Amino acid sequence: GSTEFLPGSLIDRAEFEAENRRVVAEGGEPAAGRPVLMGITKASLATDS
Repeated sequence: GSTEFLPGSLIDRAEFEAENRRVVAEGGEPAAGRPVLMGITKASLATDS
């Protein structure tokens, strides 16, 4: 919706919650998420650096 998140991506929980909370004001379209499980190789290849 208004969360500029590509559907089907993987997003860190803290950032997702922060963005949804910032968008709840002056808006009405929070994004929806579902918990996911990742391995120790694809979880360490998805780092920010």
